[PDB]
Amino acid sequence: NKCDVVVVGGGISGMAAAKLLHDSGLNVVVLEARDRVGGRTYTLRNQKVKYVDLGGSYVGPTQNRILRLAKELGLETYKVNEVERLIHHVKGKSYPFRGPFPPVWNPITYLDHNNFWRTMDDMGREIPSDAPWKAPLAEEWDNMTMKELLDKLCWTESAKQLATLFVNLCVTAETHEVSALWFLWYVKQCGGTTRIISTTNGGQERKFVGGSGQVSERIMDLLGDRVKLERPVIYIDQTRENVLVETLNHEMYEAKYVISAIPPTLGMKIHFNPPLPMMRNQMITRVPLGSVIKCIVYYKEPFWRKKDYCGTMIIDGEEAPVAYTLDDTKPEGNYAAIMGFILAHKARKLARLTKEERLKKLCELYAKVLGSLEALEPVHYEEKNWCEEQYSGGCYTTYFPPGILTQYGRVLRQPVDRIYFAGTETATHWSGYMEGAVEAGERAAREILHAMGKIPEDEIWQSEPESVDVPAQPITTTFLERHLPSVPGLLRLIGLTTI
Amino acid sequence: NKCDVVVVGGGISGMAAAKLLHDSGLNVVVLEARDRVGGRTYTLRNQKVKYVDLGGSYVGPTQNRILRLAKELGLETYKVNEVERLIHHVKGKSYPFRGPFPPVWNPITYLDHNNFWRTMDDMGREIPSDAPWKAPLAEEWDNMTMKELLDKLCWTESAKQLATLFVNLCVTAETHEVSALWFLWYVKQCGGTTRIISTTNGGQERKFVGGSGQVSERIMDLLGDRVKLERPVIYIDQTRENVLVETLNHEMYEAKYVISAIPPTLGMKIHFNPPLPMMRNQMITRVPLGSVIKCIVYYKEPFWRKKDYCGTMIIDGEEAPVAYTLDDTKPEGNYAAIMGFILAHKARKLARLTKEERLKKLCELYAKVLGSLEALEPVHYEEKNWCEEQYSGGCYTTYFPPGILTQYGRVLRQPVDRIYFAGTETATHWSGYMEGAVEAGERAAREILHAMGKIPEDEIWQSEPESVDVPAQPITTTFLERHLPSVPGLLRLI
Ligand SMILES: *[C]C1=C([C])[C]=C2C(=[C]1)N([C][C]([O])[C]([O])[C]([O])[C]OP([O])(=O)OP([O])(=O)O[C][C]1O[C](N3[C]=NC4=C3N=[C]N=C4[N])[C]([O])[C]1[O])C1=NC(=O)[N]C(=O)C1=N2[C][C]C1=[C][C]=[C][C]=[C]1
Ligand SMILES: *[C]C1=C([C])[C]=C2C(=[C]1)N([C][C]([O])[C]([O])[C]([O])[C]OP([O])(=O)OP([O])(=O)O[C][C]1O[C](N3[C]=NC4=C3N=[C]N=C4[N])[C]([O])[C]1[O])C1=NC(=O)[N]C(=O)C1=N2[C][C]C1=[C][C]=[C][C]=[C]1
Repeated sequence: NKCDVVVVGGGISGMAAAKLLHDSGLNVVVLEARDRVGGRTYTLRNQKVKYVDLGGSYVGPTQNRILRLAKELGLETYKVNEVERLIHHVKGKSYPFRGPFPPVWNPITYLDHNNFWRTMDDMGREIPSDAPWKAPLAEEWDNMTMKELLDKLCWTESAKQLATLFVNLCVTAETHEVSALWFLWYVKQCGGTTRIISTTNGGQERKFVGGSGQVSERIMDLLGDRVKLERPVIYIDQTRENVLVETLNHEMYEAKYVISAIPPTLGMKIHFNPPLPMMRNQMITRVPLGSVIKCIVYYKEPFWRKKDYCGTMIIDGEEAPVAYTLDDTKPEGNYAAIMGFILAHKARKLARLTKEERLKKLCELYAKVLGSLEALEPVHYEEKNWCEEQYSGGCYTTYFPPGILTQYGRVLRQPVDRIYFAGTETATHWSGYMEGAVEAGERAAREILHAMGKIPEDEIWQSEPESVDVPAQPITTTFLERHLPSVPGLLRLIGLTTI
Repeated sequence: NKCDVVVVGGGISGMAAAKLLHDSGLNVVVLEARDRVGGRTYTLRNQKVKYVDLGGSYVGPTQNRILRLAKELGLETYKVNEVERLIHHVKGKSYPFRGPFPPVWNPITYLDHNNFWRTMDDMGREIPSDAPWKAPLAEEWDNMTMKELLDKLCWTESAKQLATLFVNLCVTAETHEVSALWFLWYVKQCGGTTRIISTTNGGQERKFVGGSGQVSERIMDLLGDRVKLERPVIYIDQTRENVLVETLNHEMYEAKYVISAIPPTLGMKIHFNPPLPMMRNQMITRVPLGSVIKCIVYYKEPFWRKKDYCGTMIIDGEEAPVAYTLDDTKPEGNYAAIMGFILAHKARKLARLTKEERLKKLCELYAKVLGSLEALEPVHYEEKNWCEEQYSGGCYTTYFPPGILTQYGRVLRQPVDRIYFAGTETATHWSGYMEGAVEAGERAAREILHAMGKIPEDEIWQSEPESVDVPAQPITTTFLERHLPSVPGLLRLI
């Protein structure tokens, strides 16, 4: 029954909020729909894999809140393998490369590729992280899909193909599904194109030893009996003096405040009294999550390293079930594994197959890409289709279709009376990640602390000191990168001379 | 507790389904979230207006199922006033006209307007009503917004402005919000552009005497205590032999079958055991409803008629709160009124104002458009913002954003075990309308009848005889309309 704050959702965001509130002396309850905590992070343990993250996993430089939280919980990180060559597989052929970006040799194509990534970052700088709808050209950009933006910008198919894969990979959605404004915001608030795509010095640099699930599990340990599993919230009543929160299993909780730490659209699973205000009412019907199957194929040995491949593959083409892989071998060098994502429409398409059929398709792909028969001899397989999850709605995160972010964006974390909104979707830095979950959970907690008069207003949003264990190298550009012309720029420069 | 079929939702579709099942001898319960039936139809009665439809209202030729159901319930229709001239207000000026379509005088503009409408209908003929995702170019068209389509097709701003208003009006959504495939399916399955926009001989020909709310009220009368108001469904359990349906007010219902007769996304308000299959699980997060405020301004007299205006206004431009109006005067000629829609982003924008502020803006607009100071003296005002409705999610209906209909469309009315899907969104003819609600309710009911072995498979989908009271005239084109070139065509020919 009675407490100071009910937290709805025991994912990282909700657990981070509950921890903060608990540490400040408030009585908190966490109401979690599932028989486990973690939400879109999930670590499976069995003897065959030891442990494996089937949801969120990667952390890297500039993600200082998750890093600090995890380190306080007694967790260690290790570096994803990127020692050997990366592979870009395109038109049925593999092109090994070192460094973050695949090399482009054709000078026209090179100009086009260079201008695309640069323009994405240029457009990002016009977009406030905390209020993307305030971008000078917010409406124009929001009324376009990423597909239309790619069609305008990319004068080569090669740049368009790669850009498309980049969007599919970052947001598990098709270019034609997502607002251009939203996707440009999303990249910018992760620190730009380089930071979002890099392993070394980027978002995918590291994983946690033992799994990211330990973040939520260990916060549950600290909170003890305050976390209620198999308590899906069905009803929130704010008509009276104390907020009443009812669960499916027929329990009632009474609190001063509520933190909603679930994906925005899953707000739909709750009946509200009084009804939600108009904008939120409609917003929660407008904000789907992407589609992904995360797949891990185990091998006796990390045999790709012997061929001087790190295990990173960037795989273009409709026929490839998986467009992106990372080496998922343990830091001890055992439980050799390739992690791959089945993205967007392919997650829909290939979900129809059996587990064994998908295993076969992935091995046959890896064998081709790696040029190795050994890829055809897996010792184990694990996968997770996030599309089927009633209490996530998909992964990694919520995308915004055209028109939505400018019309409804400002309401995402706007408090509804005594309900405050956490969840990674409401973050301003690495929204979509475990990092953004921590930011949003802790900020929603502090919004409540301020409402109770416990902290000043200027303390709701708190800066995070940089990790000493995972420091960030700055993102640099070259002179040529900055000033080389686009394709139309080159053409104009030919027109001008030849006149 | 126990019955043969629980129907979730007491709108027209749910009521039509429940009536059919009840008439066949089954024990049915209707579980309705609100303290009323009707859903997206709602008839308000007070002494000032007598009655007014604040939701769905219009019916017309080819809508034979709603016409038959309403007639059986003892309802009468009357004709929306279209005797006098229509008005097209563009660039701050009024151009009165007769006929459904506002005239175009610039020659290039004429060719561009003509080709736009004709192209929309041409494209629609390649789209199966029952399976739009089977269109030859389904993906190509689905991966584009209507905004992109309009940008490609319309060589003039004039055609693009009118096309844009047309989209905003039909689906209460912005051209950039909606799939081209879905919008073209939507128009096609209402019989084409002419049928969907026409008053005379179209969707807006008629209203019901006394209100459309009587449809659901009268079926509730027939069903007696079988309709449960203020019973929002929160939980559906299909793990055991009988289906268990739980409500918010803590009641349990047990049945052999369930009909879901709510908007697809409102399926989210229900917790399912076992979880929904993957495609439906995601589909219901992907299918919003549009945004509209329906507004009715009352006047002492239908003064527009004296100026030879019927009350239909087609109003272009950003500054106009309302883009479209119809005369809402009673058939007796009293309770003189103009009905207007505040559409899409304007519903979001203007919702912030007070009721009186919106009244003032509409009156000043109508005074301008009708050219009458009399528009400045309303005697009464009623309005309804559908965006605020927890148990509708918006109006008129569900739209599909780019990519959704091809990926998830085929799952809309696919049964989940013992749950069958009604609601206007699942119809194949006038989906989005009261007509579609009846089609889908009756079809979902008959799917269950067949699951029970009561009827043969070929009887799930039943044709409807044409109304003798509201017969349809065919949609005709002229030789020149068919064969006149587009703007690019004229250029190529040069
Ligand atoms: C899925 C996924 C995958 C596959 C992958 C990935 C991911 C994911 N990511 C993301 C993450 O994970 C996220 O962001 C997080 O986790 C989130 O958090 P939050 O905010 O907390 O949320 P969630 O988890 O979901 O939680 C919630 C909760 O709640 C609950 N509920 C619901 N409903 C309800 C409830 N309760 C009560 N009542 C009601 N009604 C649920 O159950 C839950 O629990 C990520 N991230 C990071 O950071 N990293 C990584 O790695 C990741 N991943 C990926 C991404 C990428 C990769 C590569 C490239 C690019 C990108
Ligand atoms: C809103 C509107 C407006 C403003 C206008 C209009 C309309 C609308 N429309 C449409 C109609 O109305 C529709 O379609 C119908 O109504 C539908 O039906 P249905 O399918 O049945 O559905 P609904 O109604 O929604 O119902 C449902 C129910 O359910 C319930 N719920 C929910 N949830 C739940 C429940 N229950 C239990 N549980 C749970 N959870 C609810 O509450 C309800 O009741 C229309 N239509 C026609 O036909 N006509 C007309 O007029 C109309 N309108 C318009 C359109 C137009 C105009 C002009 C131009 C163009 C177009």
